[PDB]
Amino acid sequence: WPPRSYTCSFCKREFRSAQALGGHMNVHRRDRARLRL
Ligand SMILES: [Zn+2]
Repeated sequence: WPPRSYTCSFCKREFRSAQALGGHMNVHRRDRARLRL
């Protein structure tokens, strides 16, 4: 993802903070799982 806040490419959530971002992906965890990197 690009800098200047982060957005989830699944539910379109907003979070500049990595604390919210990292945890937010955990609540998804559906299919793909890294895919390649
Ligand atoms: Zn994400």
